Amino acid sequence: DAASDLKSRLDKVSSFHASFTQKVTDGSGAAVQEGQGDLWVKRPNLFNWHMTQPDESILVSDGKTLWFYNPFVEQATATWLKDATGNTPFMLIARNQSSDWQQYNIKQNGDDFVLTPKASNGNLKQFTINVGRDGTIHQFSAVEQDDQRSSYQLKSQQNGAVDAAKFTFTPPQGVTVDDQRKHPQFEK
Ligand SMILES: CCCCCCCCCCCCCCCC(=O)N[C@H](CSC[C@H](COC(=O)CCCCCCCCCCCCCCC)OC(=O)CCCCCCCCCCCCCCC)C(N)=O
Repeated sequence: DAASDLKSRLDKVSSFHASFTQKVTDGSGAAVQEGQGDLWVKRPNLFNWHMTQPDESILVSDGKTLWFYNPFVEQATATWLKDATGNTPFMLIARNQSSDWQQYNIKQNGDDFVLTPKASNGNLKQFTINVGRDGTIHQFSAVEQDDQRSSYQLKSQQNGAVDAAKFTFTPPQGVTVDDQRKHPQFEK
């Protein structure tokens, strides 16, 4: 079925580097943003996403901490990865328990798959992925409630082209750090 076919394809890949092009389209049909950069990924939950143009930004997951680094304003935020990837198909990679796949209705047209959550209250209501029978990922998208779609076209996929340093982040000299992992709050 679509689910088994999609899992069988993604199962072929463990790590890669790829370059990406991003297109954000609003439901109006206007492409409201375009960008490019590099992605390194390593199972189960490690990634380094670096948007180089137009507005530089770095997301690094060591599998527990997600760092967001804006080099333009020299600000880095440390968050828990689990707080950013919840209610997405991230768990299909990071955990890959059979019942995780059962959260989504998955439909196939060739190398194109569409994942629709069955019982989510989240903002993301659709995912798409184009992945060849060899596990090469060509495209991915996510759709928000207002129909804003964030789409990624991957090129130059190279499996195994990652080192462990890509998945570690130490704030550079002079970078302001907001560590949201660590003043207690009074409530009515
Ligand atoms: C499909 C089958 C299973 C694959 C599942 C992958 C799920 C990816 C979700 C990533 C979580 C988002 C973290 C950003 C925080 C955020 O800002 N949240 C919300 C965002 S709301 C709007 C939108 C929504 O965000 C996105 O969907 C980003 C998509 C970009 C990734 C495209 C490459 C595809 C790679 C798939 C690889 C499979 C692995 C194969 C084997 C290794 O935001 C954006 O597009 C901008 C943010 C881009 C930053 C993405 C970098 C994460 C790449 C993670 C890929 C690693 C996958 C597993 C690791 C082994 C918010 N702002 O509230």
